[PDB]
Amino acid sequence: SKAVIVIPARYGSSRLPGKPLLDIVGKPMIQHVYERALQVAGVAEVWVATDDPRVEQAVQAFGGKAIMTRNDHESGTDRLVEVMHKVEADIYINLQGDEPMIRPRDVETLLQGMRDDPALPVATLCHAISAAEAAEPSTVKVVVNTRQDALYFSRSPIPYPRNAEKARYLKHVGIYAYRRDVLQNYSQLPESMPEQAESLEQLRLMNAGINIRTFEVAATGPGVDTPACLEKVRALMAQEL
Amino acid sequence: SKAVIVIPARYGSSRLPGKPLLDIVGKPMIQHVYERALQVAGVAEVWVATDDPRVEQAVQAFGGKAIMTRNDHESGTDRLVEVMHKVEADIYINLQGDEPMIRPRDVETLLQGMRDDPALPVATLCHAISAAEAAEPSTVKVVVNTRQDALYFSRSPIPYPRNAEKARYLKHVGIYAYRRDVLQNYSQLPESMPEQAESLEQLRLMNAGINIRTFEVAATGPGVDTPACLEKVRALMAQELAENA
Repeated sequence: SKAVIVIPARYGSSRLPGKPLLDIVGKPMIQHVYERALQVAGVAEVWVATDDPRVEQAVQAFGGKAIMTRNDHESGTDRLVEVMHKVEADIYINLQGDEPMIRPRDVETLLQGMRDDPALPVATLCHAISAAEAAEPSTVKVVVNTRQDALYFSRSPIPYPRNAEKARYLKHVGIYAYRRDVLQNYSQLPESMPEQAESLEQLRLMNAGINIRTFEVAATGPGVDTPACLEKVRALMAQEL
Repeated sequence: SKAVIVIPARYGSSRLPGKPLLDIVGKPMIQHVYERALQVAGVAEVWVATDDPRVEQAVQAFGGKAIMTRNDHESGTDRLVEVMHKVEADIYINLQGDEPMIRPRDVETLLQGMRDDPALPVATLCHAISAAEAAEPSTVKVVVNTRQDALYFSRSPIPYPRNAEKARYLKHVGIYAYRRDVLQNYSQLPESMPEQAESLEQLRLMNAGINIRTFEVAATGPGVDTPACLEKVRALMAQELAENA
């Protein structure tokens, strides 16, 4: 069972052009993610999938592996499908190129889950959050069953707190592990009404009846999407030394 | 495949004491439901499950079948489990005793769905609603996949309207069809956190991985809960008797 980690690292960003190359305590952001990905046990290869020559050269400069992909992909999932054709593996793990504080252990929990159940098509992560945090539309909530399979993902606070003291909330952490057959069939899946309304791509999988198991980990570090988050992560990564 | 319809009809209610016995065009409410249930093709028997002798009596008075059940039942599904041990059937349909305007054709749609797929454990109904109606926590929303299987039921508006013009809402209609084996194994299922938080019994089934297929029908008639809507039903039911003359 061969697993590979793919890190989508597009150059562009509306608030932070050249995001993967931003310096964080002496190294470009993409290098931090790449180095942590290399510490994950059970992975055969780690690839940075980018759309810009500048990111590709930067990755090669530090000794990493990069693969050029199309600039017209709107989702990191479609970018992963392009890579699956070139890089053969049984399990593909998709890590965000803008989460330099990723814990290697969390990715191993995800991979273990896929290996423990060969019938599992997709796996992802989640962590507990307060009711106050669950009220925010920018935080994606997930509700799961006894086997930890996701019932639904939403920007609405679910479960609804009719009996507030009984509600427990989970935030979805956007890291995914996919079995190869899922990616081979991906392009044939139609967009779903819930996907379009919520603006959540993972709902395309659920619309088709593809199971997504969600493993719980401890609260994770923030991603870097705004210049404000960038300063926060820099300060956090600095004291972590 | 024998199917039976069970109508839970408990007397005691806070804002409407003796609700199933209320008069609508000269008949108790429970009688209107019973009479519509009899019009459903493919159903072998129709029963009223109650915990009160006044209701049992009222039912027998018009010639319907009543079965006394325990009053200590926490959930309406637990009441159906007790009936299941005594009344044999392959498929049990649970109709609400307070929706006199139920359309027989909708129950037939539900029954046909169960017969067309032998592996389906539970089926229920839903109809389209506007975004404004979906905002009320007293209305239960459901989101479904391509096979019409329910993904989740919630008092929260789902799907969340991030791109508002693309959202389409479905209201859950509380009529269920259960395969016998689901009811036999029901009492062993533990209550789930989403069920307790939302106060939605159907989430207990979803917690255990039991599939619930949800069939879409046209907007239903106003169920009787409040006296402002009771007069709407009285007027609507009366306008219906004059229309079918």
